[PDB]
Amino acid sequence: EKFLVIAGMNAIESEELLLKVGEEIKRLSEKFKEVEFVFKSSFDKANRSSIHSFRGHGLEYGVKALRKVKEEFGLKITTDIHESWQAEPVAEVADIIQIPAFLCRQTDLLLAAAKTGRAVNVKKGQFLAPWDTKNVVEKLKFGGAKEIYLTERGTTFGYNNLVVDFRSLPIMKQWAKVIYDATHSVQLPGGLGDKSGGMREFIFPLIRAAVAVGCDGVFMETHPEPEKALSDAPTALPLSQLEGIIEAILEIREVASKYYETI
Amino acid sequence: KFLVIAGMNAIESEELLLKVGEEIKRLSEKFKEVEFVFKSSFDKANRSSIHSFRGHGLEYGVKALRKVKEEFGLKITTDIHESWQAEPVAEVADIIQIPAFLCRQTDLLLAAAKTGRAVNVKKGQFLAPWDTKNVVEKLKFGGAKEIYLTERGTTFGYNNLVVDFRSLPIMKQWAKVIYDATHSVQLPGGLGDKSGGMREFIFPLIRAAVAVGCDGVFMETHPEPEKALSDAPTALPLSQLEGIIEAILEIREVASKYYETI
Amino acid sequence: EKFLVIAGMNAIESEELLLKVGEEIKRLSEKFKEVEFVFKSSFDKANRSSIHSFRGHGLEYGVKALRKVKEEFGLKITTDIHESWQAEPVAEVADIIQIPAFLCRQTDLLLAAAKTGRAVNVKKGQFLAPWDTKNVVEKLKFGGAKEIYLTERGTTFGYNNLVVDFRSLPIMKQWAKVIYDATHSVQLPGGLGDKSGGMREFIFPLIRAAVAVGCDGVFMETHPEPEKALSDAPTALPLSQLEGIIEAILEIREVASKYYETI
Amino acid sequence: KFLVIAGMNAIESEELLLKVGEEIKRLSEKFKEVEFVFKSSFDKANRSSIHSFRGHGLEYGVKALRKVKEEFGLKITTDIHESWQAEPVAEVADIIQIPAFLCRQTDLLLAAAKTGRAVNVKKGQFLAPWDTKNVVEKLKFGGAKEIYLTERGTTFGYNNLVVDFRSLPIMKQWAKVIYDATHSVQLPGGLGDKSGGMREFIFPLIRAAVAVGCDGVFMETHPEPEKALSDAPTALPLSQLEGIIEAILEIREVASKYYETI
Ligand SMILES: O=P(O)(O)OC[C@@H](O)[C@@H](O)[C@H](O)CO
Ligand SMILES: O=P(O)(O)OC[C@@H](O)[C@@H](O)[C@H](O)CO
Ligand SMILES: O=P(O)(O)OC[C@@H](O)[C@@H](O)[C@H](O)CO
Ligand SMILES: O=P(O)(O)OC[C@@H](O)[C@@H](O)[C@H](O)CO
Repeated sequence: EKFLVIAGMNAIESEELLLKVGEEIKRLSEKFKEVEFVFKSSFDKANRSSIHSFRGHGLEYGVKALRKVKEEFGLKITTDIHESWQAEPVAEVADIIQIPAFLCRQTDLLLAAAKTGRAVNVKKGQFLAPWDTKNVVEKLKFGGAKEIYLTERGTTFGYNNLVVDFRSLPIMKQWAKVIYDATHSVQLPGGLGDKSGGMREFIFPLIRAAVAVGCDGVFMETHPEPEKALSDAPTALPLSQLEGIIEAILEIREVASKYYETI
Repeated sequence: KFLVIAGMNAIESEELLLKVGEEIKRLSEKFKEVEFVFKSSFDKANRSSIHSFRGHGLEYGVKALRKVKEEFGLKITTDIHESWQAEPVAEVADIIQIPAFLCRQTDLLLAAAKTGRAVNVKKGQFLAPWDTKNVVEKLKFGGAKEIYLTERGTTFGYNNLVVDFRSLPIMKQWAKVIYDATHSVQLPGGLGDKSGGMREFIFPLIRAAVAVGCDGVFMETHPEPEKALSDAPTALPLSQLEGIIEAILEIREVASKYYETI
Repeated sequence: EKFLVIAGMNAIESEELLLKVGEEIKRLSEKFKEVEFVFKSSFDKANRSSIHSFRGHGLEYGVKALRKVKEEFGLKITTDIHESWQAEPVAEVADIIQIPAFLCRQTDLLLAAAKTGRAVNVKKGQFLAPWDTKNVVEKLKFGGAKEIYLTERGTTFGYNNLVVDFRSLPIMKQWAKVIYDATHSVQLPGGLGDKSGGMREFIFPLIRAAVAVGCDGVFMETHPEPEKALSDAPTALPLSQLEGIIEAILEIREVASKYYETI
Repeated sequence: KFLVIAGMNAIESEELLLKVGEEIKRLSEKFKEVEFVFKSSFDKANRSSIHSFRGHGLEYGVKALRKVKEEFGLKITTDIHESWQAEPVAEVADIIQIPAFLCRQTDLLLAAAKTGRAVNVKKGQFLAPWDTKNVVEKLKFGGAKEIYLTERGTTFGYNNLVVDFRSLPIMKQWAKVIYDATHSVQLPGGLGDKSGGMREFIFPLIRAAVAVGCDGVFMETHPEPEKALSDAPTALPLSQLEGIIEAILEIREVASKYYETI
């Protein structure tokens, strides 16, 4: 099946920066034709640790910025919602509606996304066991979702740290397509006090493990200059490095794929 | 004075809420040394299964809570799940409760703060004790004056929660601390389509909470927990509430002498 | 039943310092007559993180130092063993033989302690679940142990951190007397790089929880001047504070005891 | 070259050890690109239950290992539990293995180092990746020259282990890293009187190990795991060893291009 690569910018800092990333993703989509690319960005960071951190420029502005990316580059779009009412307006531009990790248990948010007819991708809560995502998928199907994804983004391991339990990939594959969030799986929640920390040095190694184990796609956040990111500065991947990473995981996927177990 | 938040997990019917409110009222008259606050949810917006009990809606719930408040003169507290619910709930709730999974949703916290009511935030199972300082700051920013932080367990491996009592002293630095004796022993998604829990540890850990030092306790009860529509494994039998309260007041009286300063 | 208070110095730095602590413990035993005191110290720290850290002055010297404490103060003695052969020589002076946390699963070490006829106290490994200590007690009984204790000293919670799951007290009480190690439960394993860290500020609060929940005794490490300790410097309790802590837990134990659940 | 440590958890009989050694020898002849080391324990000194299988003693075990080495010319590795065992074991073992629970026992490490043999330390389930730097230093101090650090899971809640693959890159800074594909999926004391495990995850995680980058893999096998006297839930069927080895060599070949420098 066609490997999915969700990539973009964690937050919509400016429509201009968004298009810069979109142009690169567009270029990569032309090269890696065997990959289905979906552009990602959030119109709002509704769960920053601090009240003083960047959130965004509003749903209206965000949707406008995303629609511009879809129109100018012909790229599929994905963004996350935080409250039920946002599902309808977002569904107009988003091909895949993302459900934040902390909200993976909020029945109404899930139902609101499902009735739009759009694909739904749920970030697995850091408090959730792999086998407990089965009920998450059941809620979505109940609400009309036909295309469902579950994203592995790490699990609470002690304080301010996350661990990736790769056993979750084959477990979750039993009821939905699985995506590996290579970015947030290495973040250190609240690690920097008023902001979360992260270890970029482990992004690549862990993504290699992800494709070796076997998944249906990867999620990666990028930025032209991570150091200047308004969110995920510690984990944003330099845009120039995206191509090399994708090539690498496609190669590892190919050689490992014959050994992928059948569910 | 010491705060005791009690009631039942969900509003299964105003008839049941009234039965429980009656007992809480009685206890309230028996323990003048305690400030009781009646709690119940008008909606279980985060059940594991789509087929589990959620409630009768916001309308029915707010009405039931009003009845409890008018029929027993008891303060009220209930949780909200989306920003728009803060205003209508504030009309009856003396304390707006923020769910654990939602402790980081800025707009929810701000909506609660804006109502002018007191706010009690359940500490996320994914949150470190010191990470609550920022939660408090958001509320102060939103104009909140009476802020509570509730300890309800931390993720410990899968389908299990552990109570790290070092959190009480730590959180007390920036807010009043409440100990949720009910959910701290629950086993997240333990029964598959529902969460589990071990009631035998409720009392022991509640004693630890007051020995350590907290500003209040949170307890969910039910006439017949066997028939509870939520928190069935952890709901405390109504008849046992009095004994436990008297117990923690006695322990608190002796232990309070050693509570470290802020 | 008579509450047990195991106290002393983590390591036998010098026979002189040992006697200084013993004198204070002796004084407290005279005051708190309802408490059974047992003097503790290790003739060897066989598991320091670094090869450069203090270990001790040998089994021979240690036993001699301990025997001096027992003779001069008439105090019961307890010390830990690391290899099977040490059980015999140690049993000559130790009333209770302690089994290190990392070694709680070493069958031979446990058996060696049990056949001496002495009481045995096993520190619950940081990797052990409360209910898995049942097999630990079974091994000891099999080996002849008639007086067995299980000590709660924290559980691995993420890296370099330990959490105390007080549910372990009533669970473990089902098969053995339970002791709460107020000292090591707040240590940060490997926290200081070549040495473990710790948070002394939580020692008192956690010990209060221990007696409120209900245990059969407490274990506390002390030192005239913690800052100068050769081991457990971050968690050693000032000797002058020992009396106040004991008085406090006896008071909390009394008021809470009527509520202790029956196993 | 790539290291593959294989054999069976316990020496149930030299007859069985020889059957397994034969297969390992065959594979050794098939994969010249790999260095095979035969492993087996002469004693399970840490079983959960007093009634579980330990072995036939140090004497019987060392003799059985000698037979394997002489009859197949395969290098040997076995674990020690007390300091006195290092010398007699060193006579046959090319690599002395240090158990996970004992990774902090200074005298055990020193005794192993003193024999002059290579030493492989199982990373304690209670140890942080960076905490192994000190383990290595003790061995260097004791004169150890060939030092290995093995990843075998970390405590994650109760009766469960999680493999944090960030440990491979971290540990590689101070030693060669081996991935124990067998015990990393075991469930400590999961069956009550015995430990559990999930064999379905052995292969998937072994693939992750080589995709990330390690100097070797550790695998326990058994003709009929159903009849194994230890590691029954995790022992890999002997017939499946070849397929998995070929698989990790292929993945390693492609992935090695991206292994970060030390
Ligand atoms: O406010 P901080 O803690 O930096 O949070 C960063 C997060 O918002 C980021 O990891 C992500 O968008 C999570 O929700
Ligand atoms: O997993 P289930 O059983 O649906 O449980 C959800 C409950 O524990 C819920 O009431 C709890 O208060 C969640 O916040
Ligand atoms: O070498 P470090 O890591 O400081 O170890 C201190 C320990 O020996 C101490 O916590 C205790 O004696 C544990 O075994
Ligand atoms: O808990 P039980 O089943 O006795 O298991 C012990 C085994 O897993 C043992 O062989 C393992 O290698 C311990 O180190």
